[PDB]
Amino acid sequence: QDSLSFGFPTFPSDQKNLIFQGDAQIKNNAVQLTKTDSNGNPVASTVGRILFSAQVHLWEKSSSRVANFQSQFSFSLKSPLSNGADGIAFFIAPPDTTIPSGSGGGLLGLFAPGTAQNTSANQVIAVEFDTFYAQDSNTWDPNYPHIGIDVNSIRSVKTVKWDRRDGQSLNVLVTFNPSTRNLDVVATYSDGTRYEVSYEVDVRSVLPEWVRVGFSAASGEQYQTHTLESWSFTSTLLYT
Amino acid sequence: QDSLSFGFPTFPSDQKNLIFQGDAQIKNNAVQLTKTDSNGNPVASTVGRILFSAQVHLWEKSSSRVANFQSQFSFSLKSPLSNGADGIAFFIAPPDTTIPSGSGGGLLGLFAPGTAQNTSANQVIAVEFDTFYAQDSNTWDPNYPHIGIDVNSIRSVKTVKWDRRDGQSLNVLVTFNPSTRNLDVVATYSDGTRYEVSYEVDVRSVLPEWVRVGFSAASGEQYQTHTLESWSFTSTLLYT
Ligand SMILES: OC[C@H]1O[C@H](O[C@@H]2[C@H](O)[C@@H](OC[C@H]3O[C@@H](O)[C@@H](O)[C@@H](O)[C@@H]3O)O[C@H](CO[C@H]3O[C@H](CO)[C@@H](O)[C@H](O)[C@@H]3O[C@H]3O[C@H](CO)[C@@H](O)[C@H](O)[C@@H]3O)[C@H]2O)[C@@H](O)[C@@H](O)[C@@H]1O
Ligand SMILES: [Ca+2]
Ligand SMILES: [Ca+2]
Ligand SMILES: [Mn+2]
Ligand SMILES: [Mn+2]
Repeated sequence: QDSLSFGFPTFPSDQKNLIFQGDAQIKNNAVQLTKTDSNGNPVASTVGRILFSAQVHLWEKSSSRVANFQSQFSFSLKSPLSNGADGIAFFIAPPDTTIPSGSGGGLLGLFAPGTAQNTSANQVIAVEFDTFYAQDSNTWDPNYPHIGIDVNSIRSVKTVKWDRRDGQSLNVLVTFNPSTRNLDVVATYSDGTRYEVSYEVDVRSVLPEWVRVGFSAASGEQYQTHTLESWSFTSTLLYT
Repeated sequence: QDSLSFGFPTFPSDQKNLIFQGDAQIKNNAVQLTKTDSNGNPVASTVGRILFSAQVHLWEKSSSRVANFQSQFSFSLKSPLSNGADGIAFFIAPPDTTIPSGSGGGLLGLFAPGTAQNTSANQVIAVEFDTFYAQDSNTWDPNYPHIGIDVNSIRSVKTVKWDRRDGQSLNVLVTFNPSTRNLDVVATYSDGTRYEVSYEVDVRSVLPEWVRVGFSAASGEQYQTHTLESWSFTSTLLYT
């Protein structure tokens, strides 16, 4: 289909169109990407991702069209620790994507250690909300919590300072305009605090024509819950 | 998802989200539900169907919600003969639905011979565009071409006389309003010739909460091409 759209105002336990990977699972009308104990408390060493089952037609070679898409979502992070890790990410990847071996912790369940920073060995675009930046383990991160745009590498092509607020929902709008090739990210807290970051990227030289969209999260030695509360997505092919 | 929407202005050959069953296949940016020979002509004894891969949440018991949906599509029938058979149908059925044994010809690939008229044995709602009605084989049909609403039986609960026009596209709009429970069908040829048939049906009593939507067509001894040219669909769960 040239256009596809779907919305999850909440996440009831009875799902049919979501592909669960790793420890991801639904609890209390929300997606808990990372594992939690019986008390609903976050645990270490966990990775989880979800993907919408239907494939998205991102671009079409034969007709010179590229999709205009928008992803609006809401999530909250919670941890009794002062340094909850590692973060959650909205990503776009080939349809057959699976959790890479050893992609836990700072790799956010998106990259394999061996090629995490090799832009030539990956095919993924992701917007990360990264809360762990210890300069000794996450050597690629700026020294502070941040929102980053990742293009085939865990080392963001760009970041902006971000404030982690325990138990508060962050509303995010990610959009791509094929005309300007601008990928824009706008995130806000309920008090109006706003964050914005934009990047120009030709998705055609990074991803195949058909892809799957979803979320990924992980916790290494430090942990926190990564709760996806809502998500709506829309995509339509346009001439360029 | 509470809401799902997709649109196929045309049908390029590289499909990812369509389930092809029987003889259905893509040709010339359109879906040929029934088999055709090399030079593109219709052949006898052929059944074919397609379903969108993502499951549609038709109703949710926990919230007492039912989806309002709208399916828009156009198709054309072509046949060297003037007695083209057997027809095309838009249908909604459980997710695991498959072509029943011996459902060719007048059964349109939707019902099994032994239970075609047993309502309590089927789970399907379909809008049929029936062009063959010989009373010896299709004993359940009115004596003329027609559009019918089928609820668990090949014997339509409601029909309207219809005119088959070889090689001309029929634009169809099917809508279900959960508030009134009316399933409305509006079909028109480009010259404005309009056909309307409606029926009140409580979908919760006929189909499971999650379903799949698609098209089915077949030809027995008599034949014609069943070309699905475009298809748009949208459903949203609502409180009544
Ligand atoms: O150095 C100060 C920082 O300490 C804390 O962070 C540590 C640190 O960055 C580094 O320390 C390595 C070792 O240090 C020793 O002193 C002991 O503390 C050892 O236990 C410790 O292993 O790395 C630590 C481990 O990093 C993992 O966890 C982080 C946070 O979740 C991830 O971002 C990393 O990617 C990494 O995860 C990987 O390894 C895990 C197993 O070790 C595995 O489970 C994952 O799947 C993944 O492969 C780190 O905790 C902390 O207090 C900082 O705030 C402080 O600045
Ligand atoms: Ca990090
Ligand atoms: Ca018939
Ligand atoms: Mn980062
Ligand atoms: Mn009939």
